[PDB]
Amino acid sequence: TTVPDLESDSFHVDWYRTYAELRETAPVTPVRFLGQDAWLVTGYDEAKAALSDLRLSSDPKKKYPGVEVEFPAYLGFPEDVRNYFATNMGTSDPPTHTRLRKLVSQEFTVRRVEAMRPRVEQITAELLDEVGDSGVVDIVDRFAHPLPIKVICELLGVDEKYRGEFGRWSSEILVMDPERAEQRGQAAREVVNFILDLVERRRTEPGDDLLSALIRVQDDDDGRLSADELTSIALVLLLAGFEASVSLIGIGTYLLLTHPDQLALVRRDPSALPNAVEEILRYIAPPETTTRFAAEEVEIGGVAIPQYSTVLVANGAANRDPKQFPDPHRFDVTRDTRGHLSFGQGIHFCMGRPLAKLEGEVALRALFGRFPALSLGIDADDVVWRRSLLLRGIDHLPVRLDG
Ligand code: HEM
Ligand SMILES: CC[C@H]1OC(=O)[C@H](C)[C@@H](O)[C@H](C)[C@@H](O)[C@@H](C)C[C@@H](C)C(=O)[C@H](C)[C@@H](O)[C@H]1C
Repeated sequence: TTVPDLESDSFHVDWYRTYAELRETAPVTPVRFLGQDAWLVTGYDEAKAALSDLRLSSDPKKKYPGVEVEFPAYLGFPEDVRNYFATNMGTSDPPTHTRLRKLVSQEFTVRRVEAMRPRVEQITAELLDEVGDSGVVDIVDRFAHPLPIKVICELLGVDEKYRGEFGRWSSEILVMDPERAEQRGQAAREVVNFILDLVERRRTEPGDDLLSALIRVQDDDDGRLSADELTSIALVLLLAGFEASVSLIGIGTYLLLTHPDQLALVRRDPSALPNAVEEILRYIAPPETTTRFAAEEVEIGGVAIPQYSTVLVANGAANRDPKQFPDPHRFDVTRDTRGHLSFGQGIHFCMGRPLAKLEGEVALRALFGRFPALSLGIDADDVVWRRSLLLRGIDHLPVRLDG
């Protein structure tokens, strides 16, 4: 009768109740978004199956007869910039995906991540010393946002260039508004230009950073990264290396602030902080939806998805599927969070999980341990949520440091 429109307010206002209504009617249903027809998967079993079914491609660069592949996430991106945004593991199918991921894994290791633990502790300490001891402060602008950025910039050796402006480009990209399509494509071109200069700069002056190491990495069978592969990987690692963590920290702070019972338990038992981060991810997944393209007709949950269809897997909705997580709408730092889809599932499983968990744990521990009277600076129902199916988050969050 009525095909949902992902641009309506139903998907940005108490939107989880809207997901629950669709899932109950059909975990796989037709929808409209950005002017195109698509399928939305809101069931946990359906979502898991989808992400595991390789007939559902992750590569937007592939050409098929008489069809125009259009991933929403690239709204307003010129052809060349899109290619720069999509020649990396997250936008590649095996066997290309397999080799790109292996070459990067050789340098982006748990070892390199763990070695940054002290640095992350220090950056976190410094940002907190600067907020003061009292009054109202935007915890996002003064903490949640800068922390992940400083960490990713040091990992990739980013210093010069618009080190404070790319944050501005990244923001416009997180929103997909048909109106601001041109401004979105222009910001994307700016990030590309920025990466090209960075890579060229690093080739000229090597260091011990992750970028320098990827430029030299090579395997006997797999070989090495091409100039374009190298550029695109740097680009995504830079953007995805911090945006999602900013969401994790902001949303995590908000959640603990509105659930004293859960916060008390964390302050009491510190060894329980790791699972709290996991529940924060399950409750409100930053990457609410992930995109796939049907290279062949595929059946999901008894529903035949026609070949050449765009498929939107609602990771966020799946994490709220009652059949998988009982009392889904309840934030519980003590619940079993195994199987959530916030880090993905299958061959594209999120490579930054170790870094993300590190940043989340260190940040929330330092924040609440430094301010025992920390409280929200505004009414809970007045917090403004980012309008993005791509990456959910809180852009502004007033907190009272001394209660
Ligand atoms: C709270 C933080 C994070 C969340 C929730 C998150 C979530 C995800 C998800 C859902 C996927 C799979 C997407 C798909 O299947 O298409 C993914 C993939 C990936 N993530 Fe993360 N991520 C986070 C942080 C990071 C960080 C810190 C980095 C990098 C420093 C990173 C790098 C990647 C990469 C490279 C992939 C592509 C993996 C592949 O295609 O093989 N992520 N992430
Ligand atoms: C503009 C489109 C791109 O988005 C972004 O880079 C966003 C800023 C990130 O927050 C995304 C959402 C990530 O956090 C991860 C979930 C997925 C990421 C690692 C990919 O590989 C994926 C192909 C991605 O690059 C694109 C969707």
